[PDB]
Amino acid sequence: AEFTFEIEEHLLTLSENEKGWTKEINRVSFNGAPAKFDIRAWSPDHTKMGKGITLSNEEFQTMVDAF
Amino acid sequence: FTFEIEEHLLTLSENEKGWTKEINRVSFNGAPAKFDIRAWSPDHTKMGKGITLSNEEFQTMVDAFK
Repeated sequence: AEFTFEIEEHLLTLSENEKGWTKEINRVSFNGAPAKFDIRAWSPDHTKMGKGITLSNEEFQTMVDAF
Repeated sequence: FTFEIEEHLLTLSENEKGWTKEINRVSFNGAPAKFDIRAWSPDHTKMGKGITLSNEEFQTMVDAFK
């Protein structure tokens, strides 16, 4: 379909708000591509995805070697 | 809404259209700046999809991988 996604692995929860939504760092596949680092808000059951950013392994490593 | 990039911290990549994916400190609606990762047009007058992280959220993350 116009886009598909899958949380392959959960790495870290950064926070949660009053409504149960969580901000998370996961490994997520989009449109059947190899999973990538993904930072974004998720609903309690993870069926709605909020604003966020997807990072390639190279970028993510850059960020971590950066800071 | 209003917004200002108060500090440019890092560029993660750029595309053929000249747009960049960056980590900045960005103020929204007059609020204290927060960490912000998203795609910016070349002149930074248009942004793409991204997220904003509180100071405690960004620090939570950096600790976990290093």
